Amino acid sequence: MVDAFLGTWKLVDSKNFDDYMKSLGVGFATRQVASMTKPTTIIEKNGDILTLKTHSTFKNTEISFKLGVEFDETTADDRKVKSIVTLDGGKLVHLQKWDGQETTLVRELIDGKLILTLTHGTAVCTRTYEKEA
Ligand SMILES: CCCCCC/C=C/CCCCCCCCCC(=O)O
Repeated sequence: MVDAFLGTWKLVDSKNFDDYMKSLGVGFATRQVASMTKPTTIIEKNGDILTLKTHSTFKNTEISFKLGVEFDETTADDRKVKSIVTLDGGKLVHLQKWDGQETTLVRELIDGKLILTLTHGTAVCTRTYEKEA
């Protein structure tokens, strides 16, 4: 049941995103621009196929996936990963695997805000998105 996540969301807070990017090996110039970027995330469904768009003035991505079915993904920072997205404890959990590394991108709804928690290595980044009408 992912319906409450659907819609258009805009970034309104970010904590520790530089640490997360640095942990992934993102270069300093990309981190600089990324630290000042406010993406718009659009989450749509057609049956159990979700499409998650992330749009910004810097990088854009789009993925489509069936919940619970692995898919290939090429991330905004150009990692080629094996991914799966599932609903777990009411949270939309996106796991990426590559070269034996793992990162999770976890989305949950708290007081009407979408909280995205990004974990890689020890780095834990929390980004907050609010719904656009
Ligand atoms: C498409 C926009 C990507 C996030 C902002 C620009 C950063 C680019 C390089 C680092 C990418 C790291 C993995 C993706 C993080 C997504 C964050 C988010 O959706 O808020």
